[PDB]
Amino acid sequence: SVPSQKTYQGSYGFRLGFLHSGTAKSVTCTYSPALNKLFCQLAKTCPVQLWVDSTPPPGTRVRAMAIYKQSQHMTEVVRRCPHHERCSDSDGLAPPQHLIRVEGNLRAEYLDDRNTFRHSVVVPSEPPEVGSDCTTIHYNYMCYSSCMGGMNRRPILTIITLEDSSGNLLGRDSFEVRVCACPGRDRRTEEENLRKK
Ligand SMILES: CNCc1ccc2c(c1)c1ccc(Br)cc1n2CC(F)(F)F
Ligand SMILES: [Zn+2]
Repeated sequence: SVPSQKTYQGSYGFRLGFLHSGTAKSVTCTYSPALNKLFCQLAKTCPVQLWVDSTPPPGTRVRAMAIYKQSQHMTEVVRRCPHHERCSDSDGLAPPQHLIRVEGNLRAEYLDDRNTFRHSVVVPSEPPEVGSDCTTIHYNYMCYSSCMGGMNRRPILTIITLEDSSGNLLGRDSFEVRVCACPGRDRRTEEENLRKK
């Protein structure tokens, strides 16, 4: 009923990385290591780095899925709100109900799980470009955390899984997400609250 969120590096040493984008009022995506939390504007590019210590086999894939963070909501499928699922903003590949999209990857596949009804987006895993030490996937979040009838102010986590060609688990990592109008201010506010507590 609930996908695992346990961090698991696995045989290949899989883990995520994030850029250091700062907290200026104009920032569109920013990651807080102290909160393990990404703050981003609606439908803006969120770069997520994929790091491994050793090379996984051909056919390895990378899946992203959102779940509610609070235990009393974990069994509810995270989906776009009644407004955004109808707003005709599809990219030609993502179903309009899906919160998480991958940008700029024609091999992205979108799954509606036939048993759990949860949504996810999966891409073939690829090595870095020549000159780079990690692979970057660009995600978009297609509703605000506040959207009524959707996330409705409830915090979510994104779970990133490294999978073999059958979908078996090779590695797992995760981070909280807030989709909001002013990620820089909200990151500063939440980090201050953490320090005060
Ligand atoms: C030192 N490691 C460089 C590196 C980084 C990331 C790498 C790879 C190598 C690599 C090699 C083959 C395949 Br298939 C995917 C690969 N990825 C992406 C991910 F998601 F698996 F991490
Ligand atoms: Zn919405």
